[PDB]
Formats: sequence, structure tokens, C-alpha cells
Amino acid sequence: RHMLTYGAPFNFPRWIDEHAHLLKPPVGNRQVWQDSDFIVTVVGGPNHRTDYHDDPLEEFFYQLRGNAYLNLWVDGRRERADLKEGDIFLLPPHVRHSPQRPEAGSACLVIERQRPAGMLDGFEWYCDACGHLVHRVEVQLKSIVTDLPPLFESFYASEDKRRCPHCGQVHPGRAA
Amino acid sequence: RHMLTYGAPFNFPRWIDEHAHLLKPPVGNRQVWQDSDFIVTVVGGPNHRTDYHDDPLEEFFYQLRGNAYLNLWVDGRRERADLKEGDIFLLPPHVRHSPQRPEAGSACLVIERQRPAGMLDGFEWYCDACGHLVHRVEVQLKSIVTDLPPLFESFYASEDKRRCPHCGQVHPGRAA
Ligand SMILES: Nc1c(O)cccc1C(=O)O
Ligand SMILES: Nc1c(O)cccc1C(=O)O
Ligand SMILES: [Fe+2]
Ligand SMILES: [Fe+2]
Ligand SMILES: [Fe+3]
Ligand SMILES: [Fe+3]
Ligand SMILES: [O]
Ligand SMILES: [O]
Repeated sequence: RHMLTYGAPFNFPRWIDEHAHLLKPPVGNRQVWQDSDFIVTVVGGPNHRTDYHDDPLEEFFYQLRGNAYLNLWVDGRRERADLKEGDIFLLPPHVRHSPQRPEAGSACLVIERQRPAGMLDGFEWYCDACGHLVHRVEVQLKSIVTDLPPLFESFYASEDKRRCPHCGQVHPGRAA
Repeated sequence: RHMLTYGAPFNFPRWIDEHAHLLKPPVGNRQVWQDSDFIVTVVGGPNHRTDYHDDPLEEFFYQLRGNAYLNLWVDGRRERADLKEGDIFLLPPHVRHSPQRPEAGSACLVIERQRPAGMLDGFEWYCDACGHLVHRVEVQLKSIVTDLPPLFESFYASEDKRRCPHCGQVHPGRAA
């Protein structure tokens, strides 16, 4: 039996309202419950990003407020999947995805799983000129909010990491 | 890389509207995507039930439409956790819970995980007179919609299974 480790139910719209100032730059996402198997986050905007995420497990999306879209690699081709207000979406493992969240006040429920030891997440960048993989970092992810920054920053700070090994074009880095 | 196995995003309110006739007796719940790790269901009403679920993994709740409540066993005592319209809630593993969904047209998003082989779900009934455990079935759950019925029915059909081993009171069975 036992204890309601994660607290009682609570009103989600009110919660999103009250954390609105973190669903903006420079924070943008916010985890609901700590130390749980289900990683439950609300992601706001605006945030554009240049990395593609390779998640070894599924990701559930429910775009509660406003609109966003996912840049994908599907079947070897760049595709866009729109997250219009009201949309839900389940992403299979390892589909590369780059969330674009251009609207302020937007809010997306994203649910993922804690990765077991040895199951790594990948973060990738691709050449705008030729489309080859430019750089990949693999990470044992412990914090969907926190392990990402230093990894993006070390890509941004390194012309070496950003240099396409197929055509030599140096990826632009922080912004597309 | 690869394929959007689960299809493209789609409008969730419209989906719930169109499956409304299954979010009623005798169906009541409806799984969104098949053969996925995340088991994503919408549960409507009315449905009252007498069993407590012992889930070996977490359960996420988002009560989108209308109100419901969870009869719980918390710290050895009967407790009620209300799922008011708008509430989200994360249930820890093995907290015994009996969802009560009295409103027609209600709709709750419930997300769970596929149980790995050997990780069993329990379904339990407790004596209204003395509170002792009356009957427990453990099951390797493959279908959150479908493995439950025959299990509830075999409890309902058996005075033996329904007989409290502490005080001899025969549990009422189908309805409280
Ligand atoms: N999909 C995301 C992820 O895995 C981590 C952080 C944010 C997102 C997102 O949808 O923006
Ligand atoms: N929590 C539930 C479960 O695990 C299975 C089916 C339905 C529910 C519910 O919330 O009603
Ligand atoms: Fe290139
Ligand atoms: Fe009893
Ligand atoms: Fe991701
Ligand atoms: Fe349950
Ligand atoms: O992501
Ligand atoms: O449940």
C-alpha cells in the first residue's frame, strides 16, 4: 500500500498560469513532479533550437495552449509535424526531433520516462547545406531540464564540433 | 531514425467527441494508440466499480471533462482523492485505487506503462464490514481495457471468493 508521494491532485490550468514566468526564456520548460518514473513537463515559448533529440523511449505530447511544431527526420527526409492547440501526439523511440515553440504563452504537456542506466539519449545537429550529421553527443540523461544546456553550449562554442565532415560548412550554432 | 509508427498529431477534443459513444457503458474506456509503451487511454462515465487496482508502475491522470474521484487505501486508511475537472495527479506504484466516475460525458486522460514480463498487476476487494482483504487476483496485464472483465466477473460469480476470511461477510459483488 502506502503514501501519496507526489501530493494530491491539483488544477493544471492554474498551475500553468502560476508558472508562466518560467515557461518563457530563459527557463522555458518546467517539471511537474520530482523523482518520478514518469517525467512530466510543461514547455512554453518562445524557444527555437537547432538540435535534434534522439530519445531511446517514447514521448507523449499534448499541446494545451498555442501552437508549436516538431522538425523531424522521417524515413531519411526532413518532415514537419505541427502541434496545433489541442493536438496530442505520440513519438516512437529514436525519431529525431527538434521542437520549435515560437509562441509566447504557449504550453505543451510533454511526458517521457526515466531512462534506465545504460540507455542513452542522443543530441544531434545536421548540416543545412548537405544534410549530413555534423555532431552527436550521447548522454545518460538525469534531468530533462538541466543536462541539456552545457551540451548545447559546447557545440555552440566549438567550430570543430560544428564543422560538417561531408562538405566542410561550419554549422551556424545557436540560431538557425 | 525512421517512421511515425503512431500516426500524425490530431485534435484530442474532437477525438473524444467522436468516441463519446464508447466512453459510456458498457465500454467506458478507450485506448488511443495500439502496441505502444505508453498506454494512453480516455476513460468516461458513468462507471462505478468495487475493485482496488494495485498497479506495479505509476499512473498519470488528467481529468479533462467533468469530475471523478479515486477511492484509495493510504497509510492503512480509506481516503478519497477527487479528480475535479482540470486536475492532474500522479499515483505512485502500488497505491490501491478504485476509480469512481459517476458523470456521463466525463473524460479523463490516463497514462500508464506496459508492464514488463513478470511485473504483475493486482486487483483486490475489501470487506465493507471489517476492512480485511477479501480477494486478490494477480495478472500479467496485456490489455488495460480487456483483461479486467473476466476477472471481475469471476469474483462476482463466486460467494467463496467474495467471503471475508476475517468476519465471514460475503462481499456484495458487482455494485457497492
Ligand atoms: N520534446 C522535448 C524534450 O524531450 C525535452 C525538452 C523539451 C521538449 C519539447 O517538446 O520542447
Ligand atoms: N486508473 C484506471 C486504470 O488503471 C485502468 C482503467 C481505468 C482507470 C480509471 O481511471 O478509471
Ligand atoms: Fe555539410
Ligand atoms: Fe470482513
Ligand atoms: Fe525529446
Ligand atoms: Fe489503475
Ligand atoms: O525533445
Ligand atoms: O485503475
